[PDB]
Amino acid sequence: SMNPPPPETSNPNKPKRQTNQLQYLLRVVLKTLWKHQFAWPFQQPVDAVKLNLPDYYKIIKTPMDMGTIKKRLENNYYWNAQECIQDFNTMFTNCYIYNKPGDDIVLMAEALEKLFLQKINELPTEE
Ligand SMILES: Nc1nc(-c2cc(Br)cc3ccoc23)c2nc[nH]c2n1
Repeated sequence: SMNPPPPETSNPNKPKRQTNQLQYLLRVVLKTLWKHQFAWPFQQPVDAVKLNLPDYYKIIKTPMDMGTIKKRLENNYYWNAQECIQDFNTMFTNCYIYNKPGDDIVLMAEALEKLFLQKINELPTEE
């Protein structure tokens, strides 16, 4: 029933890079999903106490959300595109694992995921 600490968004000894792919992940991918009418349940970590989801963190062991991804991108937390891409996939997958097929939250994740795929399809070549 209690909330874990959020995922890490700062770590001084973690290696990191600023790259055209990671810039595309922020400027195009994150920006496009963030603005969407279904973005709101995905803009911060799930609060299991406020939402009354006491099982959430007994089921979801690698939590992820766009608030976390946004801070990672803004704070140049990543080494490569694939790390960031994995965070999005974890976010969508957790939603489908926890929630009941057909629930509104699943339909919202599905709309964001469709856009995500369309945008990562055009991930630019590394420079
Ligand atoms: N059942 C459920 N609710 C939510 C969810 C619902 C509501 Br109202 C507001 C917020 C803000 C973070 O989370 C929210 C989820 N966000 C991601 N997966 C979620 N699964």
